[PDB]
Amino acid sequence: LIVNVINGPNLGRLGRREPAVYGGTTHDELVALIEREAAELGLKAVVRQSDSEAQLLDWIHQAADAAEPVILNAGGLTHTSVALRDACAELSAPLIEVHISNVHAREEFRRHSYLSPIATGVIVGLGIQGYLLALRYLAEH
Amino acid sequence: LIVNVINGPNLGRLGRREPAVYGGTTHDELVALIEREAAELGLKAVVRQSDSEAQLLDWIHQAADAAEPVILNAGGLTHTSVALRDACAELSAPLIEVHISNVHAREEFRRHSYLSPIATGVIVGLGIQGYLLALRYLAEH
Amino acid sequence: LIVNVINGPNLGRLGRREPAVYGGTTHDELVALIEREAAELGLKAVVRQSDSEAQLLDWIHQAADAAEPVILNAGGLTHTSVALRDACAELSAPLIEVHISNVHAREEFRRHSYLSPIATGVIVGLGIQGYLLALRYLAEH
Amino acid sequence: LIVNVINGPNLGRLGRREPAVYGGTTHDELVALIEREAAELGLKAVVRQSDSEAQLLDWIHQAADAAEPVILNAGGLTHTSVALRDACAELSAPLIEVHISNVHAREEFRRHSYLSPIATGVIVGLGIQGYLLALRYLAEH
Amino acid sequence: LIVNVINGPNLGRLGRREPAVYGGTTHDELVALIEREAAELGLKAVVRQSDSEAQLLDWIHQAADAAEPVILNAGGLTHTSVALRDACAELSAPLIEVHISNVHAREEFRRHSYLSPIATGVIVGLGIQGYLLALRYLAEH
Amino acid sequence: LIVNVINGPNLGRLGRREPAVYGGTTHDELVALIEREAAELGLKAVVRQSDSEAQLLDWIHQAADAAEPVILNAGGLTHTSVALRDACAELSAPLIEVHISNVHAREEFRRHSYLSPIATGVIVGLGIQGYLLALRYLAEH
Amino acid sequence: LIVNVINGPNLGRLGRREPAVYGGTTHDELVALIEREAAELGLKAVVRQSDSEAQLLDWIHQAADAAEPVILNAGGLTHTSVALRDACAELSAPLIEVHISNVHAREEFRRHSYLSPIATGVIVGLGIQGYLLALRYLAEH
Amino acid sequence: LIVNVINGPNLGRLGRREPAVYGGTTHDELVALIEREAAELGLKAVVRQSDSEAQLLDWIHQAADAAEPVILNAGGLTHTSVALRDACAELSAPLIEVHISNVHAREEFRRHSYLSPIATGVIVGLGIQGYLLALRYLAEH
Amino acid sequence: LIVNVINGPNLGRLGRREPAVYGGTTHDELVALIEREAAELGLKAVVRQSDSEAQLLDWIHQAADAAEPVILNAGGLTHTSVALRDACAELSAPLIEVHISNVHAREEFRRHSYLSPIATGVIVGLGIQGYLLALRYLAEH
Amino acid sequence: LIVNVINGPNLGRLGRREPAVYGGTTHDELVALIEREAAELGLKAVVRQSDSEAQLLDWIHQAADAAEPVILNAGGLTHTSVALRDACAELSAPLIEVHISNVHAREEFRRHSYLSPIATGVIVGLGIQGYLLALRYLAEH
Amino acid sequence: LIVNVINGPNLGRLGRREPAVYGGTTHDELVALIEREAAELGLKAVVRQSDSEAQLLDWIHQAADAAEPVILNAGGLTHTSVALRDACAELSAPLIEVHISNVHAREEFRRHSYLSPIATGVIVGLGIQGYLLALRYLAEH
Amino acid sequence: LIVNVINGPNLGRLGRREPAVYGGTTHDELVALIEREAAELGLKAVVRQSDSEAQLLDWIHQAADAAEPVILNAGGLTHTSVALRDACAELSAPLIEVHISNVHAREEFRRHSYLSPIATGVIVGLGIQGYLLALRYLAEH
Ligand SMILES: O=C(c1ccccc1)c1cccc(C2=C[C@@](O)(C(=O)O)C[C@@H](O)[C@@H]2O)c1
Ligand SMILES: O=C(c1ccccc1)c1cccc(C2=C[C@@](O)(C(=O)O)C[C@@H](O)[C@@H]2O)c1
Ligand SMILES: O=C(c1ccccc1)c1cccc(C2=C[C@@](O)(C(=O)O)C[C@@H](O)[C@@H]2O)c1
Ligand SMILES: O=C(c1ccccc1)c1cccc(C2=C[C@@](O)(C(=O)O)C[C@@H](O)[C@@H]2O)c1
Ligand SMILES: O=C(c1ccccc1)c1cccc(C2=C[C@@](O)(C(=O)O)C[C@@H](O)[C@@H]2O)c1
Ligand SMILES: O=C(c1ccccc1)c1cccc(C2=C[C@@](O)(C(=O)O)C[C@@H](O)[C@@H]2O)c1
Ligand SMILES: O=C(c1ccccc1)c1cccc(C2=C[C@@](O)(C(=O)O)C[C@@H](O)[C@@H]2O)c1
Ligand SMILES: O=C(c1ccccc1)c1cccc(C2=C[C@@](O)(C(=O)O)C[C@@H](O)[C@@H]2O)c1
Ligand SMILES: O=C(c1ccccc1)c1cccc(C2=C[C@@](O)(C(=O)O)C[C@@H](O)[C@@H]2O)c1
Ligand SMILES: O=C(c1ccccc1)c1cccc(C2=C[C@@](O)(C(=O)O)C[C@@H](O)[C@@H]2O)c1
Ligand SMILES: O=C(c1ccccc1)c1cccc(C2=C[C@@](O)(C(=O)O)C[C@@H](O)[C@@H]2O)c1
Ligand SMILES: O=C(c1ccccc1)c1cccc(C2=C[C@@](O)(C(=O)O)C[C@@H](O)[C@@H]2O)c1
Repeated sequence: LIVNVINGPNLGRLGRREPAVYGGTTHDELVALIEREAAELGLKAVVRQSDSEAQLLDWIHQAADAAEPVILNAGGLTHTSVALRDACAELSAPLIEVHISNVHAREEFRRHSYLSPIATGVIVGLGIQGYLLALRYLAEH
Repeated sequence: LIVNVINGPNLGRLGRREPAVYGGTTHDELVALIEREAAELGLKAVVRQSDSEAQLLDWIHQAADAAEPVILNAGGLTHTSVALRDACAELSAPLIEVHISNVHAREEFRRHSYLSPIATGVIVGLGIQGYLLALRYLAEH
Repeated sequence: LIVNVINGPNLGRLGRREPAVYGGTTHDELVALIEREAAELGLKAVVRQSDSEAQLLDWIHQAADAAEPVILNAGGLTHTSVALRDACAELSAPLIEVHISNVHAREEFRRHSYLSPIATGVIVGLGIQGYLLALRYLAEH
Repeated sequence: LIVNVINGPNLGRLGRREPAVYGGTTHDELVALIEREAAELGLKAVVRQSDSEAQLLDWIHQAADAAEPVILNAGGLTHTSVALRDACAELSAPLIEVHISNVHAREEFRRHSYLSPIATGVIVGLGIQGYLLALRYLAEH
Repeated sequence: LIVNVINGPNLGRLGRREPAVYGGTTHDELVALIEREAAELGLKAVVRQSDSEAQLLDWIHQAADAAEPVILNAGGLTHTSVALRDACAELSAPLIEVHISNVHAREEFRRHSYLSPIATGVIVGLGIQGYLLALRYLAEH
Repeated sequence: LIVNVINGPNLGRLGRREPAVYGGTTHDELVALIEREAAELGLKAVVRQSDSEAQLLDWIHQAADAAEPVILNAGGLTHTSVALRDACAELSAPLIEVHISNVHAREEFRRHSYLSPIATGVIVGLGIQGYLLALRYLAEH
Repeated sequence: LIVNVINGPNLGRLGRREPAVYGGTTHDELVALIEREAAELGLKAVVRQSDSEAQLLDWIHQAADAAEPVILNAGGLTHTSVALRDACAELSAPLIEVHISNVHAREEFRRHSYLSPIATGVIVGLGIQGYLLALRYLAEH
Repeated sequence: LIVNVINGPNLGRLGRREPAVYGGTTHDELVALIEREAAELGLKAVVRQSDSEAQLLDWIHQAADAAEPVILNAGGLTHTSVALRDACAELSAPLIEVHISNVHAREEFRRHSYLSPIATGVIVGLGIQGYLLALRYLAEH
Repeated sequence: LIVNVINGPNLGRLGRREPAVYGGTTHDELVALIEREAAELGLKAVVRQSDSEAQLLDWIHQAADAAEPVILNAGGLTHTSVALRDACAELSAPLIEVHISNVHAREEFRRHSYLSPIATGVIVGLGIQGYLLALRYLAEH
Repeated sequence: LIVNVINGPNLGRLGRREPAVYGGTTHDELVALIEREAAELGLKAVVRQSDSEAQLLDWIHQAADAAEPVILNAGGLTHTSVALRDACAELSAPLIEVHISNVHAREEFRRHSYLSPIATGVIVGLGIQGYLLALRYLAEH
Repeated sequence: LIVNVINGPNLGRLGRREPAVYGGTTHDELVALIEREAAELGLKAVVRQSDSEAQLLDWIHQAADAAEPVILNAGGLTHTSVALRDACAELSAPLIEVHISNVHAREEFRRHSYLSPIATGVIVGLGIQGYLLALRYLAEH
Repeated sequence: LIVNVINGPNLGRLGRREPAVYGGTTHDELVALIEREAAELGLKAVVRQSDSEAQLLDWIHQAADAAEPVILNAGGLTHTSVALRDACAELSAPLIEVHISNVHAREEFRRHSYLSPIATGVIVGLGIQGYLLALRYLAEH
């Protein structure tokens, strides 16, 4: 049983340079945390990241064809992309929206999300652990 | 530590209506799962519901005093009450807002929350499990 | 059959202050008028008023359980309470929204109603007689 | 002892189409149903329908001129016409706005009425019986 | 079968603007062009124009009753009339909204339309040919 | 040297109600005052009234054709009719929006005009005399 | 009987750049024009211009003290100054708002006036002749 | 000469957290401070607080029945409660709304008050003293 | 201690007009009443009024150099001036906003103030005693 | 000769998911279909699809360079890309905006398009035939 | 060639408070620097500052008669004055808008400018040197 | 010092069309100009362009890692991309925003920037030379 964890724009740079606001864990450390929780829960996590929206669409397309669940942090594209939402509307397995930071306590534009109205649910502001809590939801389907 | 699980108005009527949106689990059955799960997490859950504001604020006053964390599902009051936001403002230990349903997939009015801005984080649309996923978060702050 | 007539905040003060707007009948005389009209229609009208939200939710709960009709005039809460709206969402029998003043003739905030969209119907500004017309609609289903 | 009942655009076609919205009754069937109830109340009821605004304003002037109460379902014009409002603001006797369907639970544009702030009162969503209920209000004024 | 082409207020005046917007063909030319083209697709086109909404409702009501397709250019009514839309909604064959100008390059008020949501489709900005294309669409039912 | 004075809906009933806002002059009196004034300015006025949009459409269409100027008091169609604006937009000769009451000092809805932006100029709040002040402007031009 | 005619900021510089929009007439010429015209109406116009809001309010104070009428073209202040509105609100004789150009067919912001709800009437888009028309209104009271 | 000092939700906890924005003073210190000034000014001060909208409404009812004036700091309910407002509207002696914090310097939502438009006057951001400054006002009616 | 009392545009007219709104006290009498109270509270009050924004700024700059407190009634400029706002933001000593009238019971636009979010606090609607209440607060810093 | 057909995000997966909207033809089959119709019109269609914004931009550049007309269905990019619109504005030959679904009959955000204001025309909701009607318009203009 | 540098309100207090974004130079030294660079650029720069709106518009008038160009930091009046905006619209020579601080990273109300839409361009956030870079643009014409 | 000059989508087409809202110069020439100018300043300019959001993010990433400043003209992305802004918030050297045309004199949507709130400063409407003024500022640090 495969779960896709896809991260969009700028999340390769986690831990790097600044914040504070996202944690000091790096993308590589997070990939490794996700795989460890995955195994504990008896699932295979496939974790990916890109700064390219097209690449992101391809990734969601394969999840849709594979009937596979998706934990998604679209990053910036969350509040901006209809193309990405239109792709997610094709998933028939669950979709969990994830935000590292509590997006409801920041700039007002971070409060809109094309993803929320079609996701199974959303997790916001629980640190990197949010990913791990999502996985565990998926583990109970 | 102790953790207070506070349920807002109507939530006493759980799983008698619209099993599709709010679950088939009754309120008692919920007290059950949360308590057990908190035991497994090595915490002690105190799980209470009320149809009344004063009551709610009072319970939140106590958690403040005790410097204990709160999982809050405030029901309809999530969307209307500054009194409750202000009581939750006192808390020095983490606050986690929960909603069984995906509020972003429903009436527009349900997408404004007074708590999201001052909560540590927010779990929406993952059903009943959302309470337990809040617990696991708290188990390591 | 039983027909609940539920009056929300301040409506107990019915009679003192500003007739013209909400007419010269006291609350006690209103109860009398209602039960009378109901009797001549074939119904038993239980008539109740409360300044307390929790109280009003409880009575809706009871009506919901019992599957009886409800005629509601929530006063202030019409414009502000989501908790109350949801409690009425439980009801499987008709729910008539009633206001004595024409709320469309007055301040802007009185023109918004959280109950209107889930009501079977709405009667506004036809004085205390607005209640009696609701009874009559119910007598014929 | 005369009451006027005026239906606007499209109400010629009382279904014809649809169900829980609008009648299963026809316009003729309504005219006669009104006159029955009217007669029963000791009132001559004058029921008229037009798809012409111009023609509706003219009926309204005559009611204005004779100081007779008016029951008005302006259909689409409710939400749109200032001219129809201006004509009605001339009525010295009572004006009751009736909508068959519950307009507050439909598209957003239906939730506005140029008539409501100047009507005596407003009945919404009680079906065809809403005309009859407006008749006995006037029976008492 | 038969196609109804319906033209609203001011469309009689086609040919007194010149220039961009509406073009130099006139309404008589238009009926001839539409009639030739249609019988060349093997349909018969009944093309009608009126400055009066009540007249336009009537002709819709007819199509509703006879179950014919309507190609509609509502002129200024497009932006203002709940009445027209409600009439159009009754139609059971295709309904195609047509605008000669690009209503999207013009005044903001012209950007809005009560017809679009309930139509099969909308052709805009393609000049006169727009009518002819909508016929061709109708040629494949 | 013809001037067209066109009076939209409800203006046929001037005189009786609200003489402190529209004057206590009837329409028949307004006709005489205008004619007598255009006479003395050496113009000929044609003063027409109608409650029908289609009828007004026609009268505007006619001045468009005769290149004759229009003083228009569209009454309630001022705030609602694009069809009306679009017909006036065809005039080559001057067009003057007239309003007897100070619309800016009244309901919010009365403050928007579809005519002002395409008009030569606009007179508001100067009573019946605003009609005659518009004649004087056109005489000087 | 003295009429006051106050011109706000930039109007000192009429004549140079435009018309249409503003005059080809200079402020000096306009003073003479008004003066000649008032004289053959039986009025003495006093005509003043100033870029200083202080200066302008002092003049409005003078006419409030003398109970004299005021024709006002306030320039940019028309859309911005509460201080100018409030000075004018003290006036017991009429106040006519005059704009040379049609403020309704230019930038959105020019369509809003702090002065209009408190004027007797407004005259817009009749060029300089707007001044003389206003005096004529005053001649009749 | 009795003056009622009524405090709303959470205000019982004054002085224990964020002492920089609300009192450094406790609720008891505040009752002491007020009765001292009440006495000093020749009044009686009755100071009650509550977390319950219903209890508060009850007290406004009492003052209203006794034509005693009210100083209200409704806290959270200031922004949310139409109920509370409607009860206050009933008072015949002065209503002075008080806030300890400067509500105009904080979250946007704190800048709406249902009480303000019905109050005699409002004191804000002057600390605990504001109550005492309100008393002196009442001592002069 | 010097306390500066600054009154803005149109304040030179207090007590000739709207005596229910702003009171029957003249500005001279207001000066003498403020000064008097100043002595009672052991301070000097320098009270000045100007219709001129520049003059008002120059005064506020001076209070800032001198590091003296300000009780400001800016009249009109309260809702419109960023210049004034920016001058008051330089005050190192307290700043109290005073309005005579209750600005929240009046026009919509009298609810906005550039001052309030930078004032120490605000007193509204308490009539002339409002300046004196501000004085007393200042007598404790 | 050369007409360009460009399809945006996700339209590679055409025919596959919601046939009732979108249709049952795959992309490959659309290409064939459009090349066929173009040949009968004496045209040559080049039909291209791509999830990448920059790729789509590159293609628009090429037709601008080549003065070729463009028929563009951008999917999600329709409502979000200024970049795409700006590319399209460079074009000198006609631009035709096509949407297979009626975009006015779904979520609100699908009702805004950055392309419509700069397009020659727009066809929406006429299924896959929209591409073909767009071709024929181009063959005639 | 001559160049006009015009500082509006509060700008005579440069260098007092604070650091950013104003930041450190007094207006005296500011004048000295500008004239320096200007000479180096081989220009003649006249640097004037005023708190008076009226005074400001005077200088703008002079510059327009001279056909000199203008660097303008209007301070508060950028956000509020249509008068200032209208006087700048007669400059035949270029008009550069300068802000010392970044208006976009500050309060919402600082983000609107009556000036921007009619300026040649706009320099923001680059501190005191922004004046300096604006000279350079003018240097190159 | 290295300074990165980053151009967004379509800027490759610079100077080829709509000269000069943007173009006289081409993109190649601009690189020439930026470089010569930079060298004369003792700076090294690296100038780069892309129509790809991801490709622009990547170059922003390289500037953050190298603590080099960025001059950015983001094209259409300026108004729409949160990914780009979030990437620019990592930067530790100055970020200057540059637009060739006056964005505030054009379509309403171009008056919005995700980049401005976080940029050191913004230069708009000074044509190509704005890049050169941004170089000069940086040379000052
Ligand atoms: O803004 C940065 C940044 C981080 C470190 C240093 C400098 C800037 C950044 C990077 C990646 C993702 C995200 C983002 C991540 C989120 O999706 C999240 O909270 O998980 C919220 C979303 O709105 C935002 O674009 C932000
Ligand atoms: O509206 C009902 C209802 C219940 C049973 C049958 C029919 C309606 C209801 C009841 C309790 C809580 C809640 C609510 C619970 C939520 O907090 C949630 O999804 O957990 C979302 C919140 O918006 C809502 O008031 C809703
Ligand atoms: O506001 C008063 C009041 C009483 C006495 C004197 C002055 C005002 C009051 C009291 C009870 C119910 C209600 C109300 C009742 C209504 O539901 C109604 O019309 O029945 C309309 C609703 O908007 C309002 O809150 C108002
Ligand atoms: O939509 C139709 C229709 C129904 C069957 C056949 C053809 C059209 C229709 C007709 C008359 C009135 C009305 C309408 C009537 C209402 O005034 C009403 O509820 O009575 C609400 C109002 O918003 C709507 O325009 C609708
Ligand atoms: O404004 C005129 C006019 C006519 C003849 C000469 C000069 C102007 C006019 C006439 C008919 C329809 C229309 C109109 C036609 C449209 O339906 C259309 O684009 O076909 C769009 C709509 O917004 C407008 O009312 C305009
Ligand atoms: O609303 C009435 C009415 C008349 C008498 C008694 C009661 C109401 C009415 C009648 C004719 C024209 C008008 C109107 C007249 C105006 O055009 C005008 O002031 O001339 C302003 C316009 O907004 C309104 O439709 C109103
Ligand atoms: O903006 C200019 C200008 C003049 C010549 C060349 C370029 C600009 C200007 C000057 C005087 C008065 C006025 C003004 C005068 C008006 O009051 C008017 O139309 O009378 C309308 C009002 O919105 C505007 O501020 C504008
Ligand atoms: O939010 C708190 C709090 C207390 C302690 C620690 C942290 C927050 C709180 C408590 C009582 C009243 C109030 C409030 C009281 C106010 O009425 C006031 O300033 O007096 C303004 C109003 O907007 C707010 O709800 C706030
Ligand atoms: O409009 C007059 C007036 C004066 C004397 C007689 C009649 C009217 C006026 C004068 C000074 C201040 C103010 C004003 C005073 C306020 O500052 C206030 O309520 O004190 C509110 C503010 O919005 C308004 O501009 C009004
Ligand atoms: O949203 C989906 C989807 C389809 C089936 C199943 C799940 C999602 C999707 C896919 C491709 C294009 C398009 C779209 C295509 C349209 O351009 C169109 O109607 O052609 C309208 C436009 O707003 C939308 O983005 C949507
Ligand atoms: O607000 C002050 C101040 C000075 C000291 C202490 C506190 C505030 C101030 C002074 C001069 C100009 C300016 C201003 C000038 C600006 O144009 C600018 O950035 O140059 C931005 C503009 O919005 C603001 O009004 C502000
Ligand atoms: O629209 C075109 C175009 C290109 C070539 C020929 C004709 C038009 C275009 C191209 C590049 C950048 C830009 C743009 C450039 C700006 O960033 C700018 O002025 O620097 C303003 C911004 O809003 C717009 O996206 C526009």
